[PDB]
Amino acid sequence: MDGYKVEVGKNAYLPCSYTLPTSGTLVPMCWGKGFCPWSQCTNELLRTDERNVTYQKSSRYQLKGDLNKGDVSLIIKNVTLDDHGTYCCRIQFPGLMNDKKLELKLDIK
Repeated sequence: MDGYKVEVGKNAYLPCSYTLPTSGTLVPMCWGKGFCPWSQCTNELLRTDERNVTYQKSSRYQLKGDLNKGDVSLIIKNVTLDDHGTYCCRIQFPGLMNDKKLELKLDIK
C-alpha cells in the first residue's frame, strides 16, 4: 500500500475520491482504522450515506474535501504515535463486490 508520514502534533491528510455524476446521488462511504473488512469498515472514524455524514468518531476526524463533489478525503487532527497504522477508505457502490476499497499506511514521524 502507499504510505504517508506525518509529524507528531500535525494533521494527517489521507486522500480518497470517486467520480460523482452530474446531479448524482452520493455513494455511501466509510473510513476505518484497519484493513478493509468484508463488510463496511472496522474501527469506524467517519461514515456517510446518500445524503451526508452519518457518523463521526470525534471532532479530530473530518472530511477535508467536499463529499458533495465526491472528495471524501480525511483529515486527522493533532496526530500522535497511536494514530499510526493501516487506514481503509471504502466507497460503497451498490451491488455485490462493487465497493471500491482503498488502504493507506500512516506513519508518524
